[PDB]
Amino acid sequence: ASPFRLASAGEISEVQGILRTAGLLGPEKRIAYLGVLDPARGAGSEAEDRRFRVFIHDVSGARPQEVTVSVTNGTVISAVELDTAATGELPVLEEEFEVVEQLLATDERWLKALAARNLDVSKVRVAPLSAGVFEYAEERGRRILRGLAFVQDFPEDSAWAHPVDGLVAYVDVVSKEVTRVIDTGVFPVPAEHGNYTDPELTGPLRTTQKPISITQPEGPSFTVTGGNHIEWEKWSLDVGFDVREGVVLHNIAFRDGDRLRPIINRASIAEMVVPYGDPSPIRSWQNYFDTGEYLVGQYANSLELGCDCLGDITYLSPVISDAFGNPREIRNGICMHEEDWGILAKHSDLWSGINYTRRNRRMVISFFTTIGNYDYGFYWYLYLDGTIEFEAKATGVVFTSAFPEGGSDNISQLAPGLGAPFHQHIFSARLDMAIDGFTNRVEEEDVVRQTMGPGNERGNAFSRKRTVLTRESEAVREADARTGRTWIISNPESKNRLNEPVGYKLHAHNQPTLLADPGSSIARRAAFATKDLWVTRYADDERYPTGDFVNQHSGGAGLPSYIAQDRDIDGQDIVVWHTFGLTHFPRVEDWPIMPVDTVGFKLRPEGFFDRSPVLDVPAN
Amino acid sequence: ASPFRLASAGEISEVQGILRTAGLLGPEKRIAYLGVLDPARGAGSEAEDRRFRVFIHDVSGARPQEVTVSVTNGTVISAVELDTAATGELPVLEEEFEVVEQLLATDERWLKALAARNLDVSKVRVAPLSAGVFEYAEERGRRILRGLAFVQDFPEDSAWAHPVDGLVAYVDVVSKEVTRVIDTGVFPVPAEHGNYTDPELTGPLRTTQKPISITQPEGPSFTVTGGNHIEWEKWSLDVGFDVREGVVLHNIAFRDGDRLRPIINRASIAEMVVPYGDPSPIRSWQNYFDTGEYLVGQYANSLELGCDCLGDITYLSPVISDAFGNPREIRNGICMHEEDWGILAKHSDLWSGINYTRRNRRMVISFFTTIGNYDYGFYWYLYLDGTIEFEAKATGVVFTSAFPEGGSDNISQLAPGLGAPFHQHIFSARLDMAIDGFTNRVEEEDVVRQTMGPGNERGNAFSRKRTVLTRESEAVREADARTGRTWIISNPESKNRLNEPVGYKLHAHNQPTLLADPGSSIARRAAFATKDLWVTRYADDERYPTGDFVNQHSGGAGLPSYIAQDRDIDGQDIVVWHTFGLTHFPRVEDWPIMPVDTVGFKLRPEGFFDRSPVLDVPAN
Ligand SMILES: [Cu+2]
Ligand SMILES: [Cu+2]
Ligand code: NA
Ligand code: NA
Repeated sequence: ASPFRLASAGEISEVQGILRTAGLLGPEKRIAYLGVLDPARGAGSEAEDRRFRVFIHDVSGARPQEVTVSVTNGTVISAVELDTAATGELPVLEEEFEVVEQLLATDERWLKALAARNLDVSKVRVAPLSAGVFEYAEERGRRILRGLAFVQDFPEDSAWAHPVDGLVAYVDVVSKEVTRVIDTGVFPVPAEHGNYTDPELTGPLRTTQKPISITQPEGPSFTVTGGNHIEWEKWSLDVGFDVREGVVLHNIAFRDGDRLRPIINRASIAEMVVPYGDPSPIRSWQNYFDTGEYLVGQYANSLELGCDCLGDITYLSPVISDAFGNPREIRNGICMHEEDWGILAKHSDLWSGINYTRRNRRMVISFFTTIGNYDYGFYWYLYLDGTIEFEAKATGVVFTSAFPEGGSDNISQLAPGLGAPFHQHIFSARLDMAIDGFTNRVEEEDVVRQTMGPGNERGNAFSRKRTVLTRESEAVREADARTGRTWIISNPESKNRLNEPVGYKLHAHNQPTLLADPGSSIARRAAFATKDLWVTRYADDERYPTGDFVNQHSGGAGLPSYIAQDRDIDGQDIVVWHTFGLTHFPRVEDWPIMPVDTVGFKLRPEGFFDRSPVLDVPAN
Repeated sequence: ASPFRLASAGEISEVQGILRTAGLLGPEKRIAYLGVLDPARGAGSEAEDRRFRVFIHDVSGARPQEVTVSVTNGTVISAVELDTAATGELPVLEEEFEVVEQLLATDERWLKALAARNLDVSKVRVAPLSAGVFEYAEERGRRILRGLAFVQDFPEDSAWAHPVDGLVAYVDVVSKEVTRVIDTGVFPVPAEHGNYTDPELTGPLRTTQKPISITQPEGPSFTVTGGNHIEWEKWSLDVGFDVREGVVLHNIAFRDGDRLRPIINRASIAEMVVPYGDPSPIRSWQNYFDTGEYLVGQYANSLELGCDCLGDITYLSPVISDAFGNPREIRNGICMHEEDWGILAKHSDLWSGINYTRRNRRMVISFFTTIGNYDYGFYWYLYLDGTIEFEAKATGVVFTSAFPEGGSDNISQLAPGLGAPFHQHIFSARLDMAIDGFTNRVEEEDVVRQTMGPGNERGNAFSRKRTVLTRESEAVREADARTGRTWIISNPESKNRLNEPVGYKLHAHNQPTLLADPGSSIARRAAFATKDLWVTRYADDERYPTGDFVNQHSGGAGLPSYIAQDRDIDGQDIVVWHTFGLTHFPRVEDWPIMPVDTVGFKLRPEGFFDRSPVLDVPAN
């Protein structure tokens, strides 16, 4: 009966039927985005109203629509025509991926460029790359993809080994026209293959790895009810899935004695951007919003047992809409398991003679997605001791270019003639906070050093300070690792037994934020990425740090627009947006396929509990 | 036959016999430190000379000696009387732990203080705490411990719940005198118990945890030969153990094709300090050098199977000397196992149709030690992809005090009337580098932001810069998280296939360094802890960042003295010393026993290999 249950195939089919009946889903219409909406605030009292949000594209050139449907009542709640030049283009459609290569294949400028390089058009793959917003006035209001070319020598070849540098094309994917072909000159196409399953490159496979078997002979310690409600070691939550955000966690709460205590109302990765740092005109426009432009959830992998996820795994198989509104299942798209996590607590006491050891565990909820060359794993962890953690795992194949003769300040060499432009992968976690309920505030906590003198004669004292963020205008914060800066979310109306407000402390990794010049297109479009932490007052339409329509959308929406409202956030329903990312100067070791690298953040209880919450964990 | 084998019981007994025969180990002598020395540089050509270093204390008040013995040849190599007032007191002896309480029990000032607080002397435990160097001239040249008191209500009671604040004593443990008793006034002794095995506090133990079974049905993938030589998934190393440093890794190398390539010659935690930040005179002198003053290795726990270490574990049982030179085995004191580590690399390629997934693993070498209230785990990890990582796990019981009425800027409240003074746990990892051999250099690498303008018209470019550290005077470096600062150790004479020097990149956690005022005693004694990274030219007598004798030893030795030599470190035999630590403002959740918290660092290959080193890892 949960209003947070996953969308069923039946609900998606019903949205399709409702849209059809209403005249909104004729033969030229395509669903670019479809997702369930969360229940409104205080709606637990009322009966269920399952609502779905839909972005509908029109392949005949007509304007797209944003539509909200009540699947419960069989009605269209709202439907509005979008002016994309103003508010943004809809997300890239999967069916458009192939169109760039297809159109370019009969374009005389493209063919001339390929001929200059002695490349067979039949062997030239073209990546369908988001366009962003630059100096090309004709693109405003048009659905444009840009194309970069890679040679594929045979069907099983890794085309990433063979970038065609000095060449880029721009394509209007609706009118099916090539708007521009830019050829700045030939570069050698790197010749070495990158086929990581070819025995010639791998050499003889290791025979040294003996098996590791992870089993749970009594099954797992968590239960799943209502399709997606998890209960595990005092934790309770609902595992949602959205085609844009991927796995979304709802109603994270911890059962402390008798009382179910909320911690986080909703946790998601609300955006992720991959800005490239190569000033070549062939690539200087490249910034991929995997979440906002491409919808990462939709490309979630089916995860194979004992391979992607090891141990006793329980899977969810989320259902999404295809381009026509038919349900499609992502089989085994979400892994859920618990795993051992080393020592939890240990003390061997001389005076009492008592030796004590307890083991830790974490609940793991994950998925893995692929967009082009990139593959990302998104992992949420809940620990016995109350810690909540997110980790992103980045792998795949590095996006390549030529490596310039005589080197580059903005590109790494991976193989002879083969380059990897510098880039970042930057995430925004949106944490709709509910520390013991919705009345929350955030404080920035810094370590405070003290001077040797009166009151500190030996010069050993140190302290800390906390600054409450009272209004949104003062809640745009940067990291300070040197001073141990963290942020505490607390509930000023809920005190622990020591009469202190209950709280959770956010620990960041303090990685560099967005490096681009502040006057760049990307600094405006990914404004969120320029600062480590933002706090907003909750609003049901403030979902993404980049706004609803990111594709070919200038600044104007998202977090900078939300915080201009300068709302009170001191003991209110608030949302924390944490920016965190990797800055990648590719190494030779990343080629021809990249070993996982990670980034993340965690939140630990900070006087939330009245003592350790893991005193009741048993021995052995 | 390895010259890096663990010390055997026979060798320790033989050192005892050699010392006895030489007149150096009569009945008033005690061994404060005994360890094997590493072979000298280029000594692989010559026959084995196993040498042992010994610090010998004399309980009758005579001066201690530093002695080097050749167990191979049955000789004393050198023996020198120490002037402790100058060079430092020997490490605290285990037999001295009990002496502080024992002496204080019949001291009329101590008894008067306890009587004022209505405390039974029979129930008052006294912690034997290192003294440091402050304003007390009479302590110079004397072995002093300071005593802080805790009430133990019954034999199995956790005395840490009941600190006796306002009271401290100083004791000369050789002459067996109480030098000073300071009573600044009564504080309430906190009354609540902290007995984490008492059902009244734990409540009913959870019955919800189902078993997790980790087995290896064909045994582990690593081999152990010569007692302590490990071979695992291309890695080779020797696992040493020293009573001061604990687990020491030697000869870390990676077999790349045919060639065994050195990476790190020796890795250890060469010091660890716990400075306290409470300006009360009762505690303002508290700084515990667990490694240098107490010798952490000697208190290594015996680790129980399926409990401290889970899975298919191979143990080492290192042998150490007792106070009289007899061998004593630390049974199951070192755990060795491999464990699964999630996804190593993954890509699902649209164009080629090939889907590829490989699992990661790490080799784990660990031990756990206990000193008083503190328990620390030291973990070294080697990963398939060439990454080397260290992690410290801090747990135990927090060191307590009274919590002052009306609060404190330097102390946390844990329970009614119960305080936890702020402190840090700061480690020094000494990495005797050997990237493809001994000719190494270090560069500091920062991200470089670029301005929008000519050559960067879209304001997207970013870069990096590397600064070679050429001499020791310029090799004292601080973190800069905001600019993504790392340090690369490379070999300028060994290039990869792309003609770039092979290297490894050190990634720090960028936690705060030593917070104490720069004019404090602790800032001078733990100078290493004030900066994140030091690089020295290798010398066989430069072992610890705090010098050989840390106990009651002022500034004058250690890293600041080593780098004054201003030696060339640009393509030379060099040593990196990385400071890293935790800054602990104790939380209510840390009481009555602390959940593990962690800190560490890692090194990743940076063009060391000619491509990914894990292409030959098999499927599933
Ligand atoms: Cu990357
Ligand atoms: Cu601590
Ligand atoms: Na909220
Ligand atoms: Na070295």
